[PDB]
Amino acid sequence: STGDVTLTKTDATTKAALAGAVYELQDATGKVLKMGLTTDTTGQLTVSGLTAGNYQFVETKAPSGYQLNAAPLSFTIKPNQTAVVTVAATDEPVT
Amino acid sequence: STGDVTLTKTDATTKAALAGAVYELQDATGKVLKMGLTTDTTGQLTVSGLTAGNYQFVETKAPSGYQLNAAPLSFTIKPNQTAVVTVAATDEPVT
Amino acid sequence: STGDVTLTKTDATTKAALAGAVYELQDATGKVLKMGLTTDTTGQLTVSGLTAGNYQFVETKAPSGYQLNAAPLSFTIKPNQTAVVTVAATDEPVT
Amino acid sequence: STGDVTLTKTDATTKAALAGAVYELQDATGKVLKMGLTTDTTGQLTVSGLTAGNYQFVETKAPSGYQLNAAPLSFTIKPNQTAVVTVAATDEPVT
Amino acid sequence: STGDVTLTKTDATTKAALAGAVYELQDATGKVLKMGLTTDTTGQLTVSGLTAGNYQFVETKAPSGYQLNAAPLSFTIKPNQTAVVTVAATDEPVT
Amino acid sequence: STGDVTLTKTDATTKAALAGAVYELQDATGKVLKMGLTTDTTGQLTVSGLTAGNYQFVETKAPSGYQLNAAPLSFTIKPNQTAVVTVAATDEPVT
Amino acid sequence: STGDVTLTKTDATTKAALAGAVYELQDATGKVLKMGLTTDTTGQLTVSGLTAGNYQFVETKAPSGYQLNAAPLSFTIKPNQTAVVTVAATDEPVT
Amino acid sequence: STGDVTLTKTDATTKAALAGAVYELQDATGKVLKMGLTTDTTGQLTVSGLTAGNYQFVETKAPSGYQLNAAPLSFTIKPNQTAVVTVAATDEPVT
Amino acid sequence: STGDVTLTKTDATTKAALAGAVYELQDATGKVLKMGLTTDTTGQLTVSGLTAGNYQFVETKAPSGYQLNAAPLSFTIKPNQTAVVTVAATDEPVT
Amino acid sequence: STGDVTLTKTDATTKAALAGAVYELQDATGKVLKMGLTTDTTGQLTVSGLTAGNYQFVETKAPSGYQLNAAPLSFTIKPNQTAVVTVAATDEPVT
Amino acid sequence: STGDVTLTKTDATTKAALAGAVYELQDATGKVLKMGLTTDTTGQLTVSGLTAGNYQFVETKAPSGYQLNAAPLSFTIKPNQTAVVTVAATDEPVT
Amino acid sequence: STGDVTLTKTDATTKAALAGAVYELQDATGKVLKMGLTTDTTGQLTVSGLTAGNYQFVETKAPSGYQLNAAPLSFTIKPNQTAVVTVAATDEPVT
Amino acid sequence: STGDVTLTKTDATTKAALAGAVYELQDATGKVLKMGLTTDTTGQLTVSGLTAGNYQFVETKAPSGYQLNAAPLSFTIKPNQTAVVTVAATDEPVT
Amino acid sequence: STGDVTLTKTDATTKAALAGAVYELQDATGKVLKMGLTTDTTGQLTVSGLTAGNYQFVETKAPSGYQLNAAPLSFTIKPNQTAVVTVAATDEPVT
Amino acid sequence: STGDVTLTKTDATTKAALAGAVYELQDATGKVLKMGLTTDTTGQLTVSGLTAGNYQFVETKAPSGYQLNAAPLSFTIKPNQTAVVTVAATDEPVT
Amino acid sequence: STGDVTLTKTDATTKAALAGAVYELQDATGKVLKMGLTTDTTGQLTVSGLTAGNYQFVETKAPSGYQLNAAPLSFTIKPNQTAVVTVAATDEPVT
Amino acid sequence: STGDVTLTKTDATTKAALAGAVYELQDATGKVLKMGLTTDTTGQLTVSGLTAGNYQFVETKAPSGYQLNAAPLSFTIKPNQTAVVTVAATDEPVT
Amino acid sequence: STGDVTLTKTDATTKAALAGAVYELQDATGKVLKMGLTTDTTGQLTVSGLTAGNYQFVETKAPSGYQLNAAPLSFTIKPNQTAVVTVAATDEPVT
Amino acid sequence: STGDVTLTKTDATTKAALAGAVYELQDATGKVLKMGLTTDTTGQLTVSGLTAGNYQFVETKAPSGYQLNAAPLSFTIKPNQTAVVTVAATDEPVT
Amino acid sequence: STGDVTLTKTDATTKAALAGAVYELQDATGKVLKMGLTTDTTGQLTVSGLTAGNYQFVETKAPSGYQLNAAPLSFTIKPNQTAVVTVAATDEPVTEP
Amino acid sequence: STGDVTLTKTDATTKAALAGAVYELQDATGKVLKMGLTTDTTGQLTVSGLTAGNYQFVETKAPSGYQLNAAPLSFTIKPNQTAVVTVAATDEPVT
Repeated sequence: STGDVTLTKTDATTKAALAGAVYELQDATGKVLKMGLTTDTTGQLTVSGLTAGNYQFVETKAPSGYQLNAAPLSFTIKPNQTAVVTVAATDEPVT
Repeated sequence: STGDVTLTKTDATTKAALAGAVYELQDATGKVLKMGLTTDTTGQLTVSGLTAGNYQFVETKAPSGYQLNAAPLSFTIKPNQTAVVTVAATDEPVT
Repeated sequence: STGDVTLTKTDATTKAALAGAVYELQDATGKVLKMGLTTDTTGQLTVSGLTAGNYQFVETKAPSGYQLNAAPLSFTIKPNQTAVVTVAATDEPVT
Repeated sequence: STGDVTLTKTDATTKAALAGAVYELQDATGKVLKMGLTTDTTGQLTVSGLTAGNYQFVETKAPSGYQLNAAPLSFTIKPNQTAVVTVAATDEPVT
Repeated sequence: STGDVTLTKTDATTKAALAGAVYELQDATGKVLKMGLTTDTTGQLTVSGLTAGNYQFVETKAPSGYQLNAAPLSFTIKPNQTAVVTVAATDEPVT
Repeated sequence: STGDVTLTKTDATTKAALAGAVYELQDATGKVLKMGLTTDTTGQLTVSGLTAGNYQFVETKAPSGYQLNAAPLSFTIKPNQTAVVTVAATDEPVT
Repeated sequence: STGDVTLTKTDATTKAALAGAVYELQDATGKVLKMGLTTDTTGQLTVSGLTAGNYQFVETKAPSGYQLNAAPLSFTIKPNQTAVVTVAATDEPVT
Repeated sequence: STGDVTLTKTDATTKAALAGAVYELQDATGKVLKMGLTTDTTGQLTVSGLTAGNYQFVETKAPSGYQLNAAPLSFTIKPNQTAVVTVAATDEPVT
Repeated sequence: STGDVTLTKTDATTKAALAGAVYELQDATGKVLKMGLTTDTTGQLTVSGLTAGNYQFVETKAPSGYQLNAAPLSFTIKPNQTAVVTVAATDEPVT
Repeated sequence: STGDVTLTKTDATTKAALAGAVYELQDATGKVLKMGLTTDTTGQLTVSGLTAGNYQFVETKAPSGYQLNAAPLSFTIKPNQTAVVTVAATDEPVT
Repeated sequence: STGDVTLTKTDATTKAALAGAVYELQDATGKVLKMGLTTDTTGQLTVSGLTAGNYQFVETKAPSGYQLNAAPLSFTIKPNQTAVVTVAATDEPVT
Repeated sequence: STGDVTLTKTDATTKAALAGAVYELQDATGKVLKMGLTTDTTGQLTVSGLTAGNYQFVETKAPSGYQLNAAPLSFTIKPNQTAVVTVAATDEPVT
Repeated sequence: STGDVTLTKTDATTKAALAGAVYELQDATGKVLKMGLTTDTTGQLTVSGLTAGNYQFVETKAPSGYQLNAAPLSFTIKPNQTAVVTVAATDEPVT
Repeated sequence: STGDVTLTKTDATTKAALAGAVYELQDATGKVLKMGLTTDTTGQLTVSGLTAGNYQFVETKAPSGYQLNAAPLSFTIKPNQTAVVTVAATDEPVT
Repeated sequence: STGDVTLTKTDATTKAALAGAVYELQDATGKVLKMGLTTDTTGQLTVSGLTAGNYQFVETKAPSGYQLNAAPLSFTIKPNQTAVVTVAATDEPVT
Repeated sequence: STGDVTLTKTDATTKAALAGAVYELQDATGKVLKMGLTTDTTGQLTVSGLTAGNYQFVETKAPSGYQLNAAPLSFTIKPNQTAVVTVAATDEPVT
Repeated sequence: STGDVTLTKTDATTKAALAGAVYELQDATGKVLKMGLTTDTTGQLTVSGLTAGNYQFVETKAPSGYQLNAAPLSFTIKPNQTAVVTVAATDEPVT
Repeated sequence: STGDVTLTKTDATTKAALAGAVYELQDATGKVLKMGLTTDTTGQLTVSGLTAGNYQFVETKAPSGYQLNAAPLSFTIKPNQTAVVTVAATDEPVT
Repeated sequence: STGDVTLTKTDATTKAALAGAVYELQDATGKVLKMGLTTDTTGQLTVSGLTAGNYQFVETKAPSGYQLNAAPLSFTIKPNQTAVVTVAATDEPVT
Repeated sequence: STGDVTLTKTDATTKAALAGAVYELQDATGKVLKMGLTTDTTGQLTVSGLTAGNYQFVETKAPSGYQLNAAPLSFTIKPNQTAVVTVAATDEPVTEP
Repeated sequence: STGDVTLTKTDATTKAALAGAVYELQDATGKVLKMGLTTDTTGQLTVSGLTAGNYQFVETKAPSGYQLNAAPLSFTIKPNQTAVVTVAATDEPVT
């Protein structure tokens, strides 16, 4: 089958959702598979229909007022996955 | 708060709208954030939900019969912006 | 056979769309054919069903806070036009 | 109490309808009351809600390929008019 | 290819539409092809789907209060006709 | 103004409605204005939008099993008519 | 099986339909079976679902301006009737 | 040309509407034209499409618990009546 | 408070429903309150909204091929009736 | 429990409905509770949702052409009222 | 070809419809073919799609307040029958 | 016949519409016929269905921030009125 | 009892359907009963509601580019017809 | 800028909502601005579109079975109000 | 931001709305910006989406029967206007 | 789970479907579980939602013109059955 | 591109449409491409989406009562064919 | 007339429906008229609109796991068939 | 049966509705039955379907900016209660 | 259980979809089971509800302008298959010598 | 002109469609124009709106269980494309 992943983006200090954070989806080697994935006003983005494997999200643009953190957020889609994989990303306000 | 941008693409000599021009969206450093953005039959493409910041469009494929010009088309999304940012791009016919 | 034209109006400094700019449509000799054409909140106005010929838009009232610039914006409707002709006008903020 | 008027525009040699002819509505003294009235693909334009009075249509732009004829086409809206007034204008090909 | 024709009927002295005028459609030799074509309250009748050829309308009953004028109103449907042919007939009031 | 007329067609001996009776509509001088007017399963046909004047129906084909009777059935549309004119025609069975 | 009957009512001198004429439906012995049957603006009334038999309509109130004529209007509903029975009644204007 | 009449029926002592009162419509000579007209839960019945004339309602069955009063309730439908005629009947409780 | 009554009509020998039987509704003294009540193809007719009282149905025309039997069919509407009163009438075939 | 009241207004000499009569609703002591209640083209006005009690309507403007009669029209809403109370008011034509 | 049957159930003393009476459908030998058939609030039940033959209804539970009477109610479905067979059943109140 | 009236309410110094202005409608003698009539966000209130006569509006509460001006605003509903009567009221800001 | 006929028109050399062929419908003696019957873009025209009898189609205008051929195409409508009657007509290209 | 108020009416002893309580709305000086405002079956009445100011509700008729209490229930509509203002009124049962 | 303006037009002597009055919209220097603005049957015309500024309406054709008065009717659209601006124009009947 | 069964009934000699055959559903011991199951015009009946087990159909009334054959038609519903079980029954015409 | 073909099947004697005639579609060498193509109650069958080429229909079963005629009915689908190709097939009645 | 036929396919040992069995339809001499008829998940296939005649089904591919049995299954479509013809085919599981 | 209760929460100083106040429902001994009941933007919460009994609301969290007051608000649901029970709750602003 | 199959047909030179190519469905021995299966404007035809087995498509008419190639295109429907089987056919453009 | 392309992805050994294969779209020189294009459960992906040119798909992630093969799959979008371009890609199972 295929499976789905949801990322939720927040302000690290208030835990409030952030719209407009931009991510790449990479495979576990770092190869960019999708780009321009952007959080909505609930702080969420979802990618559906991923084949099983090891992936990572990498932030490419932080929301205005926040520091970019390009550290990969790893996740695995399992074979015959029956529930969404759902990862939490946070952003520090700029100094 | 996020903002939107519309690009309108024409034939430089006739000012007629061109479909099928392909663009990247970069940040102001040239980092590619989105790719494959393609004009419709009114010559327009729109990107919605951008966080505030400085951006630029770069043509990656000209419509058939036209010369590619990859010079960046700059624009800024302002915080709390209340109106769409629009930009006009043109293409020289092959000759 | 007729063709359509769209004008898009912006703030020259921000590239943001401006509503409420008023234009005349003139022929190429300056004869006024239509008046009171007013941009909407995307900064656009469209005139449809024009016969082929040489025309020009002339601003008759700038949006509040902008300088009037009545210089003509030329365009041609061609006899077998298959796409809208689509022109970009800008406005300088006052002072 | 108001009345309506329709103008139909043709090629004088083929009697075929012409789109894109542009007209002024004047009162019988020549004062311009409306401008930019444009014929559609059935050759027609209509003005509704006119008060009783003496009026005339004046061509301001002929369809491409046709000669301009600015001779006024007179008509009267009568006080309790129950039928549309409906006038025929023609255009000679150029040369 | 077939084409369409519209006839518009008025009172010659007021230019107002007349309903209830009845017409034959004849070929150019005078052979009657259709009969009983009657104008509506906008003064119009329309025949669609005519093959290319030379035709003429002939009035067979004038609206009540008007003089019958059976003089043929000629028109031509051309091959691959793109626009309706649209003719204007008038009626003089009796005595 | 125009008026309407309805014709109702029966078997003379049973008073039952007959479908498929065919009529001409003529002016009072006998000139054919419409033809092929055919009664429905309630025995009725209606012509609407007639100008005021003197008219007559003439049967051109009787329903199968009935004798043709071409005697004119006279009627008048009055100016500013406010009710349908509604005439009754009968057919004798063949003997 | 049952059958239907329609009565149409006119002014004898103009053949125009009359509304508001009132009728009884009787059997052929004169026994009243229904009363108050009133013509509409097309001069019509209809009775549906009658068993086979011999019947007659008898006017009980003529429309205003017209003379009452109570002579029975006979008709028969036949056992396997396939078409509506339709009868024509007329009224003379008062002197 | 026809008019409408409404009758409203009440308990004379409480002015409350009564359902189920039964009435004849007669002409002004007493001839019965309609019977069985029955009031609804708002106390009302309506007869529409009456020709101009002099009429009267006669109670034929009072609501249970009420005394029958067959005194005629007169009304007139006028030739070009523009408003409903609307009459009030009352009923006395028994004892 | 009012009540409803349904009459069902059959062929006495087959118990099959009969359409087109005509009935009067009388009060218990024999006064006719409604006439022309006609059974449908399920052999039924219903009178609704009757005030409480003693009533009777009287056949006024039997369906074609059946013998008339005018003997009254009594029923009572009760003051706080909560169900339809529902009576069965039969008809004998002729000869 | 609340109840409803309907007033019906007529011309006393023709029994025709009058629109535009204006009424106050007062309690039985004369205290005004509602004002401006105006009859419609059926001559009616309705107040719903009244608590049980003793009330009266008082006319405050008679229809044009009619004499004002401010005499109170009394009515009572009873507890657990099951039927609308429905009163009849008349107006004499002036002079 | 199949046919339908309706049973209508009343209180013998009031002729009011009874809901909730329960019936078996037997063939004419008394063999039970269907059971549990229950009257609705109009006192009716219908069995559709019966092959031609001789049948009988037998009450198996009387409505509450009524005596059970299991005497068969006979009926026949005829081949090609065109009308519903109806039967009337009654119930004696307990006393 | 009845007529309608519309009142439009502005700030005297800006001509901008005011909501929430409250008015009485009085007859020409000052008798209050309706009260509590309140302007909407377009500054308008409409009363429909008035009988012909002489009336006046009297402000009873000015919009917050404005001075109350109780001077009557007179108007007339004419018989067979064909257009709304439409009056303009203004309010001075508090100083 | 009436019947329908469908005529299908083609180019004799290609068997492709032709639009705009014009036909008269005559009875078997040549008397014209309908005229102006025109084929559509599937080459079809249908006449419905014909009484039983013998008829013939006679071309009165061939499609542009084809030769007129007025030879009759005969057909019979039978009583109680259950299937549409069909005829095929061809047209030779002009030489 | 206007605001809304909701009044909720109850039986003081049970706290159950009461329908049919009638209120005036006054300004803070007691001037009557609206009358006839009646509570519904949830005990509620709402007035919307009030301009800012101080008001009071004054009962003018208590629900049947309750004592009238005309003491004012005061409230303030503030400028730029964002929430409905609410008041609770109670009614004592009569003794 | 933009704002709207509505003009209402009346007969000065009756305060009745007038249709068919024609206006120009000018800037406050008198430059014509729109023409042909025509009042509807409520006497209204509306212009929407104007930028902030000073404007004036100038009548160009009075309704039939009324005197032209070309005096400018001034108004201002303010920068953050929240309500429609509404102006009242009147017309004197001809002598 | 549960499973479904369909029985199809035919005339043994023509293989045509028979409506109106009546069946019992029994368990494999002969205990009657359902009765009155009747074939429709496609000769079919279906029972859904049967628990797994051994069952049999037994005909209780053959269609009119056919011989009853009460021989059981056995079938099994299996656990986790994934397709309908679907049995064929035939009927011999009577001698 | 592709094209479509419609076959129409008749009784050769009556020209009545026949349902149920069965055809193969073959190429012009006789190779079978489709089989089982069956005419409907308008006597028609259509094959859509055929590539250009030379084809033939061959009857494989005539309707009951008609003789089989397997003679090929040729037709050609042309490249960029714009109209349906039709063919007329016929059947001799059996004797 | 035409008729329909349904075939139902089962596993001979379980009587369960089988999907995916493929059949030819032949006439009774073995000539193949249709091929590829495939059973659905209820085990059924249906051919409609067959003309009267003698036919047979022949299995061309058994469902996976079952033995092919090409023995013809005969059936006849009669003239004026009123019911679907329904045949039962079975399959033996492979050993 | 059951009954419903609605609580309305205000700011005690302004009487403005407050959202977000949180309540327990307890029986009259203090036992907690429901918790987390939260007022909406009309200041309301409703509990439906309560059995008869004595209850109390207890505030567990006041809206931000207000002081908690945990005093119980008693109410009783009566057997066969017919109207909603309401209670008014209020909150002191913080200082 | 049954399975579906889709065939897509192209011009071999341009890879454009071709409408109007006609196919037979055969079993793996060559027995014709269905005929007349015609590609649509996206070049596709689909057969659904096939029992598990070994099958083959055989072109019977190539689109106009192309050469017929009746070489069988083999495919297998598996028991309980869960995805459509989807085969690609192509056609050489012609010209007569 | 723009054109469309469809890619279909299978398992090379079974020819079964594969979901979740991911592709780049590159121009003919290898320049990446779009990325992240993923096949669905029919094995397909489609890109629309491509300008004329030469492109290639390159696999970036194979479905789980399959070997990545990044060899380009080339295609041409022609000007004025009238048919979709299709390409077939296969994947080998991992060893």
